[PDB]
Amino acid sequence: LSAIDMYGHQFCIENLQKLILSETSIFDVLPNFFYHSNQVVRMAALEVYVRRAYIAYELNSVQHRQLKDNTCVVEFQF
Amino acid sequence: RPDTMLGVVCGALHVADVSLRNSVSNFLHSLERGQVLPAHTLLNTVDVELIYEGVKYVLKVTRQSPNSYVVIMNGSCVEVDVHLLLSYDGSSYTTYMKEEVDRYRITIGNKTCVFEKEHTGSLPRIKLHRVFHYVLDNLVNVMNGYCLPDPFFSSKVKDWVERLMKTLRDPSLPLLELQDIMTSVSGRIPPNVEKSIKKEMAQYASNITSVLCQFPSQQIANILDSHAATLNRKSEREVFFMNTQSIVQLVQRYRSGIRGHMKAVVMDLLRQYLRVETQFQNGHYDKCVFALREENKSDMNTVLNYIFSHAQVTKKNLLVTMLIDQLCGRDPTLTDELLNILTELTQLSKTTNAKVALRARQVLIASHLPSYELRHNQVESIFLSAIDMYGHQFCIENLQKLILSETSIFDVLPNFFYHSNQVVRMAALEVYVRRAYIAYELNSVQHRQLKDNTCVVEFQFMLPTSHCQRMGGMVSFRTFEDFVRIFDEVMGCFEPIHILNVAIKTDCDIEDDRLAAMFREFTQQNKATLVDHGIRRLTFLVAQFPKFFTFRARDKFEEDRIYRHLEPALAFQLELNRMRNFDLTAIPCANHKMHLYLGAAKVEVGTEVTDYRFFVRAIIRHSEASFEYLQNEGERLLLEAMDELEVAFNNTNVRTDCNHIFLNFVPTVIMDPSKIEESVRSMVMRYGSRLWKLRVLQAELKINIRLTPTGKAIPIRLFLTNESGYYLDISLYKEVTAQIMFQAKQGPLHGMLINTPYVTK
Repeated sequence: LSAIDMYGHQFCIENLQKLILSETSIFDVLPNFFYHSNQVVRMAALEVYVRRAYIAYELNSVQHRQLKDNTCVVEFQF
Repeated sequence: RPDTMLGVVCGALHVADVSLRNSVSNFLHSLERGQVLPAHTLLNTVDVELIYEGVKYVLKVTRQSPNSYVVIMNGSCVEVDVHLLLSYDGSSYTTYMKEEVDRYRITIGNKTCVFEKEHTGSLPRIKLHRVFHYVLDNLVNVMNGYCLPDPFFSSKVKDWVERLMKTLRDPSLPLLELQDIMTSVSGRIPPNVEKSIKKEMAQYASNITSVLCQFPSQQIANILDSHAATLNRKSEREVFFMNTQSIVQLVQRYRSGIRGHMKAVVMDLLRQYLRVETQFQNGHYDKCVFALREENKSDMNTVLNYIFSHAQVTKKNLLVTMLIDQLCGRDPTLTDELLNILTELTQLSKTTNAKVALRARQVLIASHLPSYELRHNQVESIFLSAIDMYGHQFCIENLQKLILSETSIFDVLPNFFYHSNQVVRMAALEVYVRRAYIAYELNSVQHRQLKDNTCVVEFQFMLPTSHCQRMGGMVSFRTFEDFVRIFDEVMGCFEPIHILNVAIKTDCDIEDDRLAAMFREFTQQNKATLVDHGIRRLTFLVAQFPKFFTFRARDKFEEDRIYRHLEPALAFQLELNRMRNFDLTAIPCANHKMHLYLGAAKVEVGTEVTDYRFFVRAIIRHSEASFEYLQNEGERLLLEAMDELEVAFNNTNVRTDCNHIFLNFVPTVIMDPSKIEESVRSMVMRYGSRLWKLRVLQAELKINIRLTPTGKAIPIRLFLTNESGYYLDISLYKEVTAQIMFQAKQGPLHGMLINTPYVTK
């Protein structure tokens, strides 16, 4: 929460590298917030989960959509 | 041979220096002869006007500090110092002066230059240890009351004071002064005491920036104390004497900290000012000068610096307020010795010494309760904490504590409806809505949410007879530019029946003219707003009381002047229709609470206006204590207001006679009516001649008060009545129901309703 911009950028790629080269497993609490009330923590947490899923394959594009109001969407492309 | 501008310099300050000292010697004539000369004759300012080659040189010269003389070109300031020794830009020079009846003849060594006496420019002719000592001493010579060369002071001291206070908090001071002093008395030295001092200055230096760093005062003193203990019998101790003193007064300042100084130096300096100008005031200038004269009849020079000082009291006096003010920047738990001086300070009894007293009280209360940006941090807590932060978002009971807040909260709350958490965003923002249009009835409000960068609120209400239904829009924004590029969605998602107020940031600045003029010219450049089915109203709200920018025109003139800095739904309650038989011009003014209008009696085409009254209309909500506080704030407002009304005279003059004061007290005190009547008596009585110069004859207040036995707030429109003469009538009524009704004694013009337009002669 400290790291995240919480502007539209939400550019924590270096912190994302701490997430992806974490000795510590972060599937524990991360789920507790990727459904928090906070559009930013939603977006960030959810796509990092994607990335942590498909670390094996090559991801060439991922865009979040945000529809009607109550749905948070991430896009995969690989 | 010489350089012209040097010529002007050495001219101006040679004639000056001679004249200034002579003026002193003229005083010494008068003082041996027991003559009470007017202060002015001591002649700081020396006005030399010297035309070389057609261009006149226009000058004044004011001695600024015992070393320092200031040459003033058309209100410029260049500072040199003397003893004949001259100090200039480059170096030290030698000048000789021949003066004539009407020519000014300067010889600079073997060289002569001659000027006849028969524009706009300034000269650029221009570490913490000396910046400190130097600047402090210069200001205390300034501020013992010498006088002042130009306007720049009210700025100059402000910068100066921050360098002092700031370099005085900086705990590298004792280091910089104990380095520099113990280096400059490095010899004559006993190494026990030298290895002690040099070690411990060095690890004050190493241990500075520690959380727990205090000066080792007791330690240095004790070492000195023990080997003074064994040098005591000796009586070969005058080297030791001048090191044990040079060390003991430096260490003596530093036991109680940087606020060892903030107490000591400023408190003393305060009593310096205090004592001087308190002995100064006991009756009137002449008689007081004879009592001053006679307490020290033989000499008058210390007194003359005193007399010289109270000529420019307000300079001293304002800056005294500055000093206390930033002291109160760090007061909140001060001390007995100080509060003692403060109760001494309240007794001060003269028109000139009128700020310090109000300062004494304002300090003593704001001491009891913070009301500035630090408590803006406290409100950060109250507001954000008070929010519920869910789809509930219910804080209606808290909204009534906002609406029954002793503290006025239209000030800081606007600063928060653009924070960064969308639910609390929503909550805080709608509470702002509710607090804007609480006057009319709101029957529907939907939060909107657009694209990503705009938060929109909707209003839904109707007209209670102001002049059927309408909606509204609020938007929270970061810069005006974005506002004009995010233009297209605000009217994108919008008889115009919409109210539109837009919140912007960027904290408007010096260019008020081009500022709002630009804003208005946003409307006239793009009437595109008009093309989108028209907008009833456009208020731009710029945050910091946020400065409002009222643009009323569905089909009207671009920009509204009576209500600038104000929102007209809540503003209407200043019953401003009670002067429709008048022509009033909104003048922008400090104390912006206080909107003062100059009134010309509105008449029909058949006739030309007969009345020309100054109106000053305020609004009151500045946060037993409250009632007295109310009075004190009123007094402060009165002095600023009379500054403003002075500007009003200068700007436009019509020589008003029966000036009006309109006061809307929005707090809710608990008090009795007749001690209120004595208190206001004491106020109005306390101020005498000043009232008669402006010849203010009419004052109106209202004030909601309550009584905690009922805990029930009633309004009491008190109207004040005073005519020619200092004879004063207080009119108290009651407000009775449906159009409210003044009902009492017997008072002339007893019983009428409230929206009574003002009688025109």
